[PDB]
Amino acid sequence: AAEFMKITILAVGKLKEKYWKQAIAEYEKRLGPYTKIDIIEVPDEKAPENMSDKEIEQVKEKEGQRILAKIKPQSTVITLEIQGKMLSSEGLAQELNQRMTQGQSDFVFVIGGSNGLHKDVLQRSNYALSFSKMTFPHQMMRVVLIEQVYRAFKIMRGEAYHK
Amino acid sequence: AAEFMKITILAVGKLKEKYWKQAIAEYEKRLGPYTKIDIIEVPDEKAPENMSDKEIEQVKEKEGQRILAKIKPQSTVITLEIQGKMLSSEGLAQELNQRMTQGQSDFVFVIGGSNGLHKDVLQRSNYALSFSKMTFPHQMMRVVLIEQVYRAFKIMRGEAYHK
Ligand SMILES: C[S@@+](CC[C@H](N)C(=O)[O-])C[C@H]1O[C@@H](n2cnc3c(N)ncnc32)[C@H](O)[C@@H]1O
Ligand SMILES: C[S@@+](CC[C@H](N)C(=O)[O-])C[C@H]1O[C@@H](n2cnc3c(N)ncnc32)[C@H](O)[C@@H]1O
Repeated sequence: AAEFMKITILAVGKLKEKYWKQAIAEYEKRLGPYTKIDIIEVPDEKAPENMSDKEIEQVKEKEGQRILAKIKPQSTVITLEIQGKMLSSEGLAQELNQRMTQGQSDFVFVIGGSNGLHKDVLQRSNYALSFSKMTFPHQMMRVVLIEQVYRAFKIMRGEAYHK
Repeated sequence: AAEFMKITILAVGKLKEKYWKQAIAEYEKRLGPYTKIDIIEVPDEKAPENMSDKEIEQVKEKEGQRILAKIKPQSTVITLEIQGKMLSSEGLAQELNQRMTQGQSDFVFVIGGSNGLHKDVLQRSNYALSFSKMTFPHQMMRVVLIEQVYRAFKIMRGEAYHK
């Protein structure tokens, strides 16, 4: 218990709108006293409309190589996958708290680019996490995720906010 | 087919952050050419932390009376409920398109305040829609919803955006 948790949001591409940036800064600020959190962005390939199957795969492969070069073998990797496992807000806090009680302290949340994640990234994942059956765009998704991490930490500390 | 669809987002409370306001204005602008959309806000009760069961109920009842006074008997009411039915993005477009083909053109999406929705509002609902098992705060939820309505209309028109 001599260590605070470490949360990394590892995402593909930069945010393009000032309002998403402002939302993320506010949740980073709110999460500051509870965990070290940092956001790491890696280059996104250009994503035209209707590319071939081949081209989609190559985009995911290039982005995947960048994502994997930023991940250490000992980190607990949680990949955001539409078709991953669904958890309630109390369920996400339970899963992180359980892993923390088990000694895990370095969590890396991974967000794919517009075409999703390469099989090698999905294979390295220690937990596939779905936020919904719906498809969220990657910029907004980053905000939704950090707000939910904020929520999970309030629940874990048993502090008011989740109504 | 002499009419465009009408989308109303009926929510409790005003937005407090300029960045959520900016996000909503951008999606309203993008949706403009495809549907009439408008956002109607009704007063939110104060929501302290840990109120009694009784007090929570009374908050939902007051907000519910305001919400129901803005709803017409012929509108198709879709209530956002964490425990409602889950749909994928293609599923939400299918449900709206199906209803439109059946003659429905006035859709009212309802977002509760921090404590959720009163039973009378939930009873008037023609469809309980869940966006996730997780709990989203009401301000962010409004953004997530309008982005998804934007997405459903692009899918329904068979126009690129959903990758
Ligand atoms: C536009 S989405 C991916 C669409 C792609 N067709 C797929 O099937 O993954 C971009 C990234 O955002 C994240 N994301 C979007 N919606 C999500 C959801 N409902 N649950 C978990 N992650 C989601 C995922 O990490 C995804 O790689
Ligand atoms: C903080 S939430 C409600 C929490 C309350 N304990 C409940 O059980 O409804 C405020 C409003 O946002 C909307 N909302 C939040 N998360 C949602 C989700 N995952 N799916 C559908 N609606 C949601 C709902 O309309 C809800 O009334």
